Amino acid sequence: PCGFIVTDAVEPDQPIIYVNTVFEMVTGYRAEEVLGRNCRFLQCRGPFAKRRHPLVDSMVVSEIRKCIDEGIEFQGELLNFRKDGSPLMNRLRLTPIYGDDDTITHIIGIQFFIETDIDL
Amino acid sequence: PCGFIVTDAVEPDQPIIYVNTVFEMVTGYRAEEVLGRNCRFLQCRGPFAKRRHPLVDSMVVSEIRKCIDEGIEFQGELLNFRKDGSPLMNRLRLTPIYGDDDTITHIIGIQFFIETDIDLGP
Ligand SMILES: Cc1cc2nc3c(=O)[nH]c(=O)nc-3n(C[C@H](O)[C@H](O)[C@H](O)COP(=O)(O)O)c2cc1C
Ligand SMILES: Cc1cc2nc3c(=O)[nH]c(=O)nc-3n(C[C@H](O)[C@H](O)[C@H](O)COP(=O)(O)O)c2cc1C
Repeated sequence: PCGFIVTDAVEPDQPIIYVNTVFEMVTGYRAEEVLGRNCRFLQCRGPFAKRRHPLVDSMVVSEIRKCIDEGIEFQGELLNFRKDGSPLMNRLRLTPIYGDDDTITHIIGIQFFIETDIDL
Repeated sequence: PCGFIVTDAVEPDQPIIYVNTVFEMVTGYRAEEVLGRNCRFLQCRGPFAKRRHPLVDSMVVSEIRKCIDEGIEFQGELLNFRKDGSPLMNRLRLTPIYGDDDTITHIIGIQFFIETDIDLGP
C-alpha cells in the first residue's frame, strides 16, 4: 500500500502531475491541492508551515536533489508531514523515466509511509 | 509530446490509474472514460467495440502481455483507434515500477504516436 507520484522532469522543478489515492488518504492532501507543486511541501509541517521542518534530515534532502540533478535513482528515508501536521516517516524511492531521446521525461516516486511515535 | 499512462500492477488486469493530457488529446478519450480500465480498449475501434480489431497485430499484442507477465520492459508499435474510430499508430514503451519487497506495483506507458498509411475510411 504505497504512495505513488509522477513528476514532469522537463518542466522546471519537477511539478507533480499525478498522485494516487494512497498518497491522498495518507497525507491528507487531495490531488487538486498538489498537482503543479514540487513534493518538498511535504517536508513542511502542515500548510501554515512555510519552511522545511528542522527534523527532516537536510543530508537526505541534499542527496535527493543531487540524485535528481544527476538523473539517477534515489532510495532513502525522511520525515514528512500530513496536512494536519502529524509526522510520517517516508521511505522514498525515485526512478527516472526515459521518453526516447535518451532524455528523462518523468520521475516516478514511491512512498512507503511509516507511523512514528514522536512528540512535536 | 508523448502520451503517458500509469497502471496498477497489483490489482487484477492492469487498470489505468492515470493518463496525461497528451493521451486525452490524441486518443480523444477523457481520463474519466478510461480510469479503471485496461488499455486494450484502444485496440478496439471506438468506444462501442468490445474486442480487439482484426487489423491489430496479434503478434505484437502477444509480446506486450508476455513482457508484462515477465515483468520486463516492452518497446514496439501497434495500431490503435481514437474514440472517433480513426486509426492511430502507437509506438509504445512499457516500464515496470518496483515498489517494496522487490515487487512490481505499477507499469508506466509512454506513447509516441506516429503517422500510419493505414486507412479504413470511406
Ligand atoms: C518523483 C518525485 C517524488 C518525490 N517525493 C517526495 C516525497 O514524498 N517527500 C519529500 O519530502 N520529497 C519528495 N521529493 C523531493 C522534493 O521534490 C525535492 O526534490 C527535494 O526537497 C530536494 O530538493 P530541494 O533542496 O530543492 O528541496 C520527490 C521528488 C520527485 C522528483
Ligand atoms: C502501462 C501500460 C500502458 C499500455 N498502453 C497501451 C496503449 O497505449 N495501447 C494499447 O493498445 N495497449 C496498451 N497497453 C496494453 C494492454 O493493456 C494489454 O496489456 C495488451 O493488449 C496485451 O494484453 P491482452 O492480450 O490481455 O489484451 C498498455 C499496458 C500497460 C501495462
